[PDB]
Order: sequence, then C-alpha cells, then structure tokens
Amino acid sequence: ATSQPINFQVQKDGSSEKSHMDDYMQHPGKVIKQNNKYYFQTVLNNASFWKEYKFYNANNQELATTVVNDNKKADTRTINVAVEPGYKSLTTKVHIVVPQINYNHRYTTHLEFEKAIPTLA
Repeated sequence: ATSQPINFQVQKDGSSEKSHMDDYMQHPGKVIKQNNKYYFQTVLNNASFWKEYKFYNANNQELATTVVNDNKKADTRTINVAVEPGYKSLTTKVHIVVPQINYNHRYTTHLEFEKAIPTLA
C-alpha cells in the first residue's frame, strides 16, 4: 500500500462555516491505495455518539465504509471510505445520539478535501 495524508474540513449544509462535526473527526486524514482501491481513512472520535454515518460522492452515490480499528478504551473508530482519484468532497450524513446531554440529531454535512483525492503509486 501507498498512503499520504490529506487535509479536510467538514462544513455545514449550505454554508462554508465549519460544522461542529469537524471536531469529531481526526485531522489530518489519510488517502491509502491498496491493489487498485483508494480509501479515505478517517478516525471518528467519541465513536459511541455516532449512531449512523453515510458518505456520498458528488454524484450522490453512497460509498462503502469499513471499520478497520475499533478502539473502545479511547472511544474512537478508524474507518476506510471507498473513494476514487479526483473526488473533491463527500456529502457526510450522520445521526448523532448522546442521551446523557439530551442530544438526538441528524445532520447533512459537506466534507471538503484540501485537494482532490490524488492518484497514488
């Protein structure tokens, strides 16, 4: 596999304002290529809060996600999101539930990469 870091920012639906969700993913992320498949690998923090997450490309196709590291002690989850070179953003739809703080909401957010997913190797 070949990999490199990638900067990204989660923005509110319909605005350039940073979404609160930006704080709940680790920065930077990573692009990895293995056997002709590319992934955006990202770490969800406070993983227990994330009841659902779905990622879509700019053609509104849902992208496969795979959990690769579930760190229960740290309450983080590392996932690989299937991408292709040239993707500039992902629509990221979440359902966040935190019963202890009376919180249960769905959000659509716009995850903007600093540059398009690169070709690697």
